[PDB]
Amino acid sequence: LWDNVECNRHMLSRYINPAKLTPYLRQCKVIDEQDEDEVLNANRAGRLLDILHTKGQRGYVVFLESLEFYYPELYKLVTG
Amino acid sequence: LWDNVECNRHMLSRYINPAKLTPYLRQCKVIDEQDEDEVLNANRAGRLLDILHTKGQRGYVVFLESLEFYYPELYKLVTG
Repeated sequence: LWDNVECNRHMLSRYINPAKLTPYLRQCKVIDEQDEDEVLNANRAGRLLDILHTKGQRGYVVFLESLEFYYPELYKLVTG
Repeated sequence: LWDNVECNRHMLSRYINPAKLTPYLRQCKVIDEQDEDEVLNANRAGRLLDILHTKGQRGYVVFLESLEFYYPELYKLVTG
């Protein structure tokens, strides 16, 4: 069920601003400060998803919560 | 319907040499040499796909052929 986000790899990267998300992910200890700069200052969105696919269910749950909040319409697009 | 390619996007990237596909692709007349060395003279293959997206359905069709040809196992997963 990570294959939700993965189908939508293309368009998300196209619409989402990663910078808005990563804070809440930093907070929820899904990612650390190294991954936030690594995303932000290593298109950079694809990087974020890349690293999130490494994080299992805990990752997905949180990302989706952030995706819902800042990107509600896109999120519907992803979720069924 | 880019979906078969674009759901397997993460795993297609990790297992393709764009160098094997480009000359085929150019010659098919779907991409041009600017495209070829834009991609090549560089998920350095994410770009290849992204570019093909830009061509729509002919892009899709012809990308699928090159898998039928050069990564026949990848072709398999992609077509089911």
